[PDB]
Amino acid sequence: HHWGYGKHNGPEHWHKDFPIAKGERQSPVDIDTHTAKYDPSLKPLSVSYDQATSLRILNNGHAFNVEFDDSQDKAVLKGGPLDGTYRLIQFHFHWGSLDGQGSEHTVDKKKYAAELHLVHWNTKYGDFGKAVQQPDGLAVLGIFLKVGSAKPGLQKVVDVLDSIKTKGKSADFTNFDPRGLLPESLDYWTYPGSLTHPPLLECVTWIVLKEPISVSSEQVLKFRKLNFNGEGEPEELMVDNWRPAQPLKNRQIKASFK
Ligand code: MMC
Ligand SMILES: [Zn+2]
Repeated sequence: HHWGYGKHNGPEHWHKDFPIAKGERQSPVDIDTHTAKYDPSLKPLSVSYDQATSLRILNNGHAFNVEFDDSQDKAVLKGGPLDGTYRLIQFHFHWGSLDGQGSEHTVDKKKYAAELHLVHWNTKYGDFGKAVQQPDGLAVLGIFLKVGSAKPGLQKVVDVLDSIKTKGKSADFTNFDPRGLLPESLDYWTYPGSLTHPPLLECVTWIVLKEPISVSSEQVLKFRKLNFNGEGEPEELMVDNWRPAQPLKNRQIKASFK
């Protein structure tokens, strides 16, 4: 029927409706740290989130998205492997039913408790919808979440989750600063990939940060209380909304460090 993360509509079934699922540049992948090539030509990342304008938080049925105003160069990503400016449109997470799983990318087969994705689109294309028709249309910054100490900057998000429990619900969510979700270091791995959920479009340049952020058990716990289902429907907890690692194929992962 329509795609999800269950037994009957899960990742293994996506290819039926979205044949690119078996494409040549699918994401996520396992990052093999000993086979990743250090590239000294890689420039440092430039994250300018000082002028970020968050607007709303939404449960879309597969995750919760925090949305930002992208009508101007307010919160952008540039540098690293990118050419041009990329504006932040939204961020969301992928998590598991247990602490031992939840991330999409893996590092030497290690899975984290969750993974944050800050989605950006290439301003040369004018809008999001056109950027997804290009091979260099999007840039996604991926950050790993491990369970440990609480992340202060994540608390405002955790707290509004009750008001967007079910699919389709949304809440006003202004003045949220995403600078609070970045680790100390900006060292990364980069490779050409795709969106990790349908439509699985191969428009992404992935930037995966080496350093994870810590969140408390209680913070991850509140994520696990969301619902995939709409209000008034039988309850299905939003957990395991992650896609397994795909074959690297004809690709090379580059490292900005050694
Ligand atoms: C090609 Hg997107
Ligand atoms: Zn994602």
